[PDB]
Amino acid sequence: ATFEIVNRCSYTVWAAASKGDAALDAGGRQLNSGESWTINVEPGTNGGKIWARTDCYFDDSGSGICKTGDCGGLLRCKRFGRPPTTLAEFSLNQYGKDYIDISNIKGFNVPMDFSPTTRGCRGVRCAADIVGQCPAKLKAPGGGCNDACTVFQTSEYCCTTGKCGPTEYSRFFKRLCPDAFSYVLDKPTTVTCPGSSNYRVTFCPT
Repeated sequence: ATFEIVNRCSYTVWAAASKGDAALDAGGRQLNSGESWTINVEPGTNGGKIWARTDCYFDDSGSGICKTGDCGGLLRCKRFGRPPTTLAEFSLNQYGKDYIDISNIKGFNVPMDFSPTTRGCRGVRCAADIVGQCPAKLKAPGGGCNDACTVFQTSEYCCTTGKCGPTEYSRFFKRLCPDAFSYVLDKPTTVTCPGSSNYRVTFCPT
C-alpha cells in the first residue's frame, strides 16, 4: 500500500511510521512545510501507526530528541512514540478489508486528516485546536495535550481491567474531535475500506 504523508503545517515536523516492533519503510523523515513523503507499507500490516514529532534535534547518525512523539531518540523510528501523539492507525488486508482510524488515546500534538486516495470509503480528521483548549492538568510543557492515562496512570483512565467509562478528560477530546478515539472503550470510529487501498495523511489539513 502507498501512503503519502504531507506536512501542511507552517512548521517542520518529523514524520514517523512504525508497527511497534519495526519501522515501516524508512521509519521517519523530516518534512518541511509543504513537503510530501511517499512510503510503501507491506500488505497484511497489522497495527501500523503514523504520527508527527515536533521540535526535534538529530545528529548525523540520526540520533537525537523530539519534544513530542520521540521514538527512543531515533530519526528512523522502530518503536512507537512518546505521548502526546495524534495517531493515524491502520490494519491492512484483514480478511479482504483495510481498517483505518484516528486516535487521541495517546493525546494530541498535531492536527491530522487520514483519507484514502483510492475509491470506496471516507476519510477521518481531527483538526480542532486541542492544544489551545487543552485542560490545564493535561497540557504538556514540550507541547501538546496529553491523555489522562499518560498523566494520572489510573485503572479508569487506562482501562486496565477492560472496564472503564468515559471521563471528563476523554469527553474533552471527543467534543473537539468526534471522529477520533477518545478512550480505550470508545464507540469505534474505525472506517472500513477495500483491501489494498492507498492513503494520504495530512498534518495541519486546515
